[PDB]
Amino acid sequence: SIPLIGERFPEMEVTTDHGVIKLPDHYVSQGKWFVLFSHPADFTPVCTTEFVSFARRYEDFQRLGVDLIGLSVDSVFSHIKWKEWIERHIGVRIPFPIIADPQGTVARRLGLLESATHTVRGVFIVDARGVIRTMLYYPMELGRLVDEILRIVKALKLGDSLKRAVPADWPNNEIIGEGLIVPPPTTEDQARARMESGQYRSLDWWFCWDTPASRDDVEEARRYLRRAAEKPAKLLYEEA
Amino acid sequence: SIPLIGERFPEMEVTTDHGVIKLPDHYVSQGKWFVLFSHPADFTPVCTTEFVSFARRYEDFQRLGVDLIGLSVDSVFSHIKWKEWIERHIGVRIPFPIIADPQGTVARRLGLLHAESATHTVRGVFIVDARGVIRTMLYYPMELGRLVDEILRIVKALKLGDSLKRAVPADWPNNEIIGEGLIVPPPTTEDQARARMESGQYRSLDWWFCWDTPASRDDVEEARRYLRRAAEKPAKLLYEEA
Amino acid sequence: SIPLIGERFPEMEVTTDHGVIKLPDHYVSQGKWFVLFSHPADFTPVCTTEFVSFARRYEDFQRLGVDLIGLSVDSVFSHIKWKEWIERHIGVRIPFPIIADPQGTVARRLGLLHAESATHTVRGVFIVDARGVIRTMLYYPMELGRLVDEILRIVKALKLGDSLKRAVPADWPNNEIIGEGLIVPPPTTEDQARARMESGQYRSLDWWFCWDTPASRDDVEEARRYLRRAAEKPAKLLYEEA
Amino acid sequence: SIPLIGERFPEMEVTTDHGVIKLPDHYVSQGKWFVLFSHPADFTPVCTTEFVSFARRYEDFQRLGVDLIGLSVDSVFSHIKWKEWIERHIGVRIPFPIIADPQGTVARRLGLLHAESATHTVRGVFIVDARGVIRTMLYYPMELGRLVDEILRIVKALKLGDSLKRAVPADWPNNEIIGEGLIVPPPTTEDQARARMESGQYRSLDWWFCWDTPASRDDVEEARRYLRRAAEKPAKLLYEEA
Amino acid sequence: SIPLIGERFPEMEVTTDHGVIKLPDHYVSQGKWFVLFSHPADFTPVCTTEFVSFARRYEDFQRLGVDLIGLSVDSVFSHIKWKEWIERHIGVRIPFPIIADPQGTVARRLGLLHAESATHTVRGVFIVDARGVIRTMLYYPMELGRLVDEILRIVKALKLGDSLKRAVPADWPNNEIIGEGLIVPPPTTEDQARARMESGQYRSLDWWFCWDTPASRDDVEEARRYLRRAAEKPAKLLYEEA
Amino acid sequence: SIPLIGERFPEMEVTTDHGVIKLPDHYVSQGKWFVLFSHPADFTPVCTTEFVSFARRYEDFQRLGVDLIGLSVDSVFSHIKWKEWIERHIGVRIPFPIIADPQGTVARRLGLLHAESATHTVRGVFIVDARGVIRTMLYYPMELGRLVDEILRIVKALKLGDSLKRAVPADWPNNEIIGEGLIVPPPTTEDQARARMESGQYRSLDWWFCWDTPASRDDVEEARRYLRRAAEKPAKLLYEEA
Amino acid sequence: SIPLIGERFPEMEVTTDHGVIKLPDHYVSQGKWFVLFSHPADFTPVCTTEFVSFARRYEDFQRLGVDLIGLSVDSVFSHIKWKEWIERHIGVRIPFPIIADPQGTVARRLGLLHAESATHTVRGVFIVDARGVIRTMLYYPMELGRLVDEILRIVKALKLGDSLKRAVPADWPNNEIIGEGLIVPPPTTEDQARARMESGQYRSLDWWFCWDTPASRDDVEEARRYLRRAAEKPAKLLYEEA
Amino acid sequence: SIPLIGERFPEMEVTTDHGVIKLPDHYVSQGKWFVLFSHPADFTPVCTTEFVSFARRYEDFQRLGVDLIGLSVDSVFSHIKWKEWIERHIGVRIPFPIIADPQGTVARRLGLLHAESATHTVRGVFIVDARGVIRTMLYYPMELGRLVDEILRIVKALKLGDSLKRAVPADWPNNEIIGEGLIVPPPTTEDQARARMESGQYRSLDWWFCWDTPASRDDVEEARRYLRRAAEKPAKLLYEEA
Repeated sequence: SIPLIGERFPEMEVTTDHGVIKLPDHYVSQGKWFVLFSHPADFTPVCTTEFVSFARRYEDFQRLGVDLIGLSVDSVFSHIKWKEWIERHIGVRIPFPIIADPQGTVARRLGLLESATHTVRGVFIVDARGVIRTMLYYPMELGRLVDEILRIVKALKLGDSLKRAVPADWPNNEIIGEGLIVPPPTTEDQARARMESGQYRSLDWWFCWDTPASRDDVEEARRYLRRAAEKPAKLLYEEA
Repeated sequence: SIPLIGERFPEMEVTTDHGVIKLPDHYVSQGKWFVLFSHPADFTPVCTTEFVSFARRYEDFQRLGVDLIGLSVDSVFSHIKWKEWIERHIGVRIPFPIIADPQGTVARRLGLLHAESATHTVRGVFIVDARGVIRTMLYYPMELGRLVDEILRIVKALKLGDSLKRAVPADWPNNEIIGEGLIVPPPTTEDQARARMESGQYRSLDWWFCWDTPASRDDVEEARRYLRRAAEKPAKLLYEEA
Repeated sequence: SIPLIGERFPEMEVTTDHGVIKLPDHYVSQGKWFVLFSHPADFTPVCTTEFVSFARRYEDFQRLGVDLIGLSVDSVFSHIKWKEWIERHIGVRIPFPIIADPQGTVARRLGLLHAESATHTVRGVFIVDARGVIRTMLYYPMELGRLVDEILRIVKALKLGDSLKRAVPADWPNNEIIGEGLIVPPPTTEDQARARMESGQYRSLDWWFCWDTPASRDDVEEARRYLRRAAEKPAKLLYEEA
Repeated sequence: SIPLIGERFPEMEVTTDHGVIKLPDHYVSQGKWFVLFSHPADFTPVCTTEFVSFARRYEDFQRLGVDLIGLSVDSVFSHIKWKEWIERHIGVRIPFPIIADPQGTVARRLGLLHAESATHTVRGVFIVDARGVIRTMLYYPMELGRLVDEILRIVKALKLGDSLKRAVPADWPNNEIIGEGLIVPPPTTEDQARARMESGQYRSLDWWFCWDTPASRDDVEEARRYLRRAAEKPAKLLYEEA
Repeated sequence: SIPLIGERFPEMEVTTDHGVIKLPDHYVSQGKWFVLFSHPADFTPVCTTEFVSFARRYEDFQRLGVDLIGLSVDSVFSHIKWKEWIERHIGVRIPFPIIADPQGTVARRLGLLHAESATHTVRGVFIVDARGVIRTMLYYPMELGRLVDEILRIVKALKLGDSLKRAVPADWPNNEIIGEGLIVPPPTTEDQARARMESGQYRSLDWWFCWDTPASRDDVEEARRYLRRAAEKPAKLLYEEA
Repeated sequence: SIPLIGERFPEMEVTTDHGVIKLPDHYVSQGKWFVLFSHPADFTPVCTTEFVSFARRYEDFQRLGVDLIGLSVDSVFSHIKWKEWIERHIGVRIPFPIIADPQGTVARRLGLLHAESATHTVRGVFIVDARGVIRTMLYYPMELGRLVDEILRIVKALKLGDSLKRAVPADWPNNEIIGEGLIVPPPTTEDQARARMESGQYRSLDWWFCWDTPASRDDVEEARRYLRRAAEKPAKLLYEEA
Repeated sequence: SIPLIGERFPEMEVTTDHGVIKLPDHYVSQGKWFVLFSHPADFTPVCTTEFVSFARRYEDFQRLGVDLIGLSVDSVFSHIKWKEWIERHIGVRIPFPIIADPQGTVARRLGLLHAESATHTVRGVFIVDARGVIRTMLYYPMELGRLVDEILRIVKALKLGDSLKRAVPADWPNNEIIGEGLIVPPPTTEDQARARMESGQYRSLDWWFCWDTPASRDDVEEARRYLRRAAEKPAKLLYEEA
Repeated sequence: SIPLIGERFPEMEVTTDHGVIKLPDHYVSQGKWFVLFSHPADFTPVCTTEFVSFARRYEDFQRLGVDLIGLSVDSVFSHIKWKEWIERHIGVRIPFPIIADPQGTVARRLGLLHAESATHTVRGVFIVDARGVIRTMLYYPMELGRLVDEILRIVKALKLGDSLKRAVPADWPNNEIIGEGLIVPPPTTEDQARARMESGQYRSLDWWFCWDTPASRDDVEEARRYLRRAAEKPAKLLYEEA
């Protein structure tokens, strides 16, 4: 039992290590998207690599109007100690808030409870209207690929604005490359018409598409994926 | 009301365009993992890109010991025509079964009827392991096609963590901190934390953050192959090939 | 559990391959009867034969002021492909709408999920008059196509019964007792009965069995034409012509 | 709330003017099919036309292995008096049992209490096979006599499909596409589809639409004889001969 | 579970062979009493004998201002055919209405679905005054015809009790203690009892047993006429002169 | 919520002025029928006239194999005083038991608290056979004494009907159609109805109306005598001597 | 479940052998207390001795401003015969009302159906003040007559208690510690206990045990006259002189 | 909600100032009766007067085989301090046990929480026989001390009635009608009543009012001494000599 895609993020006050805030209102009222990602506990290695991975892509997220907020079943005092430790031993400052959810009240509300005591790694991509657009549930033992969350919100924003659907593997789809899909006709009249305009490349009346995204939108999406695939030049346990 | 990560795949008989099968027994019996991915409807363009994308990675999945299985609310007859259409117009044959779920009985049972459908299933993905246990769930929206290379990464990483008895860091195999590193599961008692620090037998940043590099050079280069492909601009689009 | 004869057609929005319509309002509005027929699935042979048969008889229904609407548990996109297929391989355009009912929400509301079904909807037929009231319901098995001419006979006889104030005998217009004669609703009181008999204004076998012949020759021969067609061996099959 | 197609006929004892019998057992145990037809009341003109029409086709049903049973909400005494009257004034003996259902316990168990109805039984027909299974249900209104030859066509065609393992096109034996051809149940797997098309043992318009012509000239002709009878003006009206 | 003596007759619309009427309103509105008798079924011998007996005493009822109304679980068409048979074969016209209660809605409302038959109403009588109040109820078994003269006596005696403020002793007007005398209602207080005995105005056996003879010689002899008729061997039986 | 005709008399222990007894067991065990009659209260005039009228007929009841038992909502000490009053002032010994029902437990079980009641028992009568089965119920108003000769006619006819296998016409032994004839219970199937007529073994008016005269002269005369005793003014009133 | 010391006597209408009255209203209206005593049945020996004992003390109760009302589960007609019997055979007029509680409505309302009954009301006494509040309840067994002189002592002492604001010692006016003294209600706070003691206005044994003698000599001698009378053998027994 | 006369005393373990005991078992086992009296609270004046009054009649209770047991909603430590107080200040040792009922558990169980308290127990008395059956209950208000001699008289009179199979008249042994006579329980059948009267075995006023004088002269004078003591002005107050 969870919230559903297309539903509005459930209304709640939450305590973070930045203060008390109202969700989704806090982000909606700033016209901001948010990514809520949860963690089973403070001072755990997979969750720390993820915090560091998100911090790294903080600017990338912000440039798309996306705020980040964590969730862990540990108090605010542990959250601040954990963060301090990250900055001192890894050298990276973790700039976004983390919800303190001892009791797992928030976790329960979101159905994030293998768990019993510690909260699955759930991720909710919520748009500027408060609406849940995506949910990823990775297991406790597996860290997220954070560059895929960036690709999602980028593709999603471009779909919402260009009035287009986004092909598998976009912007590198095998069939239509960086093309974007015109939502299929839903009546025979609409189908005939669309087939008679010849205004789109097409494979059938229900598969038409064009290339409306800017060159920079495509290269930015491709840049997320490129970074996901690169062998890191020098690791951060060395920097330490 | 969805099934839960770490629960057994709900026991059920399903009708596919390859016949009637029992989930998850049918894959467990073979000691196979399976990826179940749903689709709102046959003859829809995003969902057709995804089939094509899945069929391309079909051998990659086979190599890992993973089977593929679809789910659509359409009938088995639509599934077959849709697949015939893809093979004829795209030039790609779809090798894996599609559950025919008219009425949405299977979709319901899996909580795949979300708040933008009421009628067509969300893009749900269930990665179920050889023991028939759900290990990952992905819910993409209707308008957004999956990145199938990430599905492969997950199965690959989860099979490694499982075999090597490790946890897998963000962005593996390209984690900013420990690169190809895999993580030793943290001590949960005070003695165990002390023993672990005195053993000097792992690299480490703290007693709770220890790791080695126990993954074969081929295990790793294969994980990066997935991601590199995902990053590559296709040379030749299949639309032109038609 | 079902709609009932004499009941108003339940109010509902439905999505068809021609768009979203309101039942029964859309037809009541226009002063039209409608015949709603349900089909287990797209790209099935019996149900394709029936589509063709209703398309052939499309003008007959227009003359009667009857619109036709189909229902199948399959997405709108399948409905459209299925119609392209019939037009392309049989050479008959299907001009009427088909409700897309993935989930079987409409099918369920109408009680069209029966015990040989579970997945796909019974072959159900609702004959609904211009007032939105159900007048006849037919439930044929999934393996047996309908006799479309009988649906025509029913509407025509019922409209004749409504307007002439008459009940229609078995097998009309070929009843073995009274041929094309129409029945006067029987008296429900003893004084009514006694008056009917003394009036001698009707042919009669008893006070409860009185009839006359008020249908025009045209009405009679139009109704017989439907059964005559149904009886005729076709003079050229569409299979060959294909 | 009704019995459903594919559902077993509800187990019940009924009283008729032939005696008390158990349904569907009484007929199952003889290897008989049966048609149960319900009537609003005794001594009503539409229902008398229907009884005479069934009685007239009595031997046709018997040759098909099909028994007839009526159901009216009136006592067994009224039934016999009613039958006696039909035999005296119309000259036709009604050879089959009629259920006496005062109280409407049976009507109610069967859902034959509709919304024009109140107290008198909808005009419902159940065609039940020799396994005791409901195969077809027809609901005509109070004011419209049934077409009894369509009932014979139905059981004839269902018996044919059952024994030949075939589906039956619309308007059989005069279907516009395939005439008197019967349909091969479509393939439900990709492998069956491909194999069906490789075999080349059937006429087909597609892998899901294959048929042949396995019905005997006699069976086809018998079916056409039912429809020709329904279509032709009778020579001699039983009222003239009163 | 039944309505009760002292209670108002249950409000209800009913259909009879003379029309639709509201009970007890149709009768109260005329300032008339009514006797409602019920009958298991039409075309039954005991029940026919009863109808004939009531028809014979019809004017005796009208002299008392009492209308008769029957009830049988059988349709209006059967009732009329049943009446028709009686007039034809026995020579007696049944002038009063009969409720057609197919389904037994009225029967259940009145508790007339007793144990000998869950299908045909017990043989019950409700005697109902001009205020719509139930004054008497009789339940005979289905095998035993009523004594209609005793119903006349009850109405007559009860109209007298009411109009004279008197109670009626056993066997009136032939009581073995006081003959045709009528009983003064007993005092309910010690002061009334004392006053009654000091007044010396009645014949008395005790303060609680007082009586006088206030009924006209006509009232008394009318009541005794009923008992005498019941006691008389009939002159000429109706079967003979059929 | 009354007991019902055809039902077993509800099991119960009761206290009478003759002792405690189990109903209907006390009478079933003796092979006896019984008449249970209820009374609103002790020391009341109508109920005193009934007790006397029943006492007069005690021997008529014993000869039929029938016991009498009263019921009143008053203690056993009232019953005995009341009886002693009747015997001292009227000169009639009341031989039968009266149930003492203070609290009205028995009265509620039998549903005898009717609308005029609340506190005093409706005046009801149950005629119960030697199987414990309720065969008749009369409900007379508080103000109207019963006619005891009619209760003796009912059991006499019920017994003859039970043993001869016959139904009893209205007003028996003086029915206007058939006099002292008894009715052969009607056929319930066409075959029975045909055989009955074929046989020609009975007087008849129709297949559903056959009768004969198998009751003895004595049975007939005993029953006519009850009716005669009801009809005649008694020579000598008891208040005279009393 | 019963009424309670300190609760209002339950609101109710009751039928007595003097007429219908409202309790406690009827006595409350007059500024009177009343004693209600119940009796299991009329024409019972203990309960007669009681009536007689209360009758003898009727003037004593009147002087106190107290009415008496009896209660018996027997009809009003029995009450009156019983009372007549007492006046006639014993020579004493029972001047006060008796409630006729047939069915025991009043008895259930008051909880007087105890275990040794189901049928007959316990021997219970309610003493109710002029405000309608129950002050005392006594429940004697059916086999033990009350001591009516103790009931007078209770109300006389309760009247002194209420008007003098005093509590009444055991066995008053003959208490072993303080004789005819009356008890000052004890202090409930420490300040109150010190105050009472330092003011030295009462005889005392402790701060919680103070008393005085505020009752007049006539009040005292009156209360003691009830008890003397209870103790003395009557100079004349009523049975001898009967 | 109290226990009821006739019902066995509710089984229970209680703590008293003499130890823990099971009720009624502890006294039943000894063949003793017990009187259980309740007190709202320790160190209250009316309740102290009563304790003393009981302590005074202690051997009178022993002579009858009756034990005494008090009950108060106060700890066992208060009970004992209260007893010491009475012994020290009044000179009277209280020999019987008092139940300590802090919380009111026993009191609730026995319905001893009435509507003038909710905190402190009503002043209730239960007289319980050697078989553990409740024979008498008395409820005085709190402001009114009991009359302990009336309690001795009840138990003495009850034990005599029991042993002699007699009922005891009002005011016994000083009944106005029959003096010290005891009542023969009344006959409950007509046979008993007639036999009783035929025997001339008793003095009688009627068949239901018979008596004799079976009590020994010592039983009679012992009972009357109880009452004489209650009527005697005390020759020396306990407070003076305190």
